[PDB]
Amino acid sequence: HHHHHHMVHITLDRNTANSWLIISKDRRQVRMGDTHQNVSDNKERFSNYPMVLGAQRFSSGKMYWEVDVTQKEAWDLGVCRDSVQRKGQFSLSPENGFWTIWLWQDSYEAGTSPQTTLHIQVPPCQIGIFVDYEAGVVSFYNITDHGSLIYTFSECVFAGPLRPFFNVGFNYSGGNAAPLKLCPL
Ligand SMILES: Nc1ccc(S(=O)(=O)Nc2ccccn2)cc1
Repeated sequence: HHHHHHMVHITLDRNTANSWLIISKDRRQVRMGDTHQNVSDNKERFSNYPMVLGAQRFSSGKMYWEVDVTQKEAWDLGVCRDSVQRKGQFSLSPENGFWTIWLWQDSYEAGTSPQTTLHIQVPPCQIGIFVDYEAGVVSFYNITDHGSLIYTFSECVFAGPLRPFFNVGFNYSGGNAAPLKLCPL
């Protein structure tokens, strides 16, 4: 892929974060805290899951960014509609406004309904995410394996502005404390 030149500087939006997340001063890293982080509740915060949005909103053009997932056992990454549900239980699916992949229990899957098995030979330490708004495309790349394609959502019906989407995952096991980090350009 030659998508690197549509690189965008993504930062995390504290106001959208689940109340147990800790976002770094530079707004480029997020991790699960071991407790509530002493913030007020608001209607933007994801209540049920350890999720947070990027601050950037996209309604046109081509955008690319990279996320470091080193040593995590579980995570979700991609984009979502600005208007996705924040409270209660929900599925990650395009019907609900999400275009995502994830790691869970030693398998990688795309957030279709139902979910799609991914075939990754080299476990990724960094994931590249490409959005073409006009084409209706969201693609995922394995930066650890020379940028190899992981998955393409096509014929996407975005139906509104898009935001970068992150889930650091729970840490029931004590093996998933590591952060998600936005990688430098
Ligand atoms: N409906 C639902 C259930 C659990 C979760 S999760 O935050 O545990 N993260 C994930 C990620 C991939 C697979 C399972 N859980 C998110 C949404």
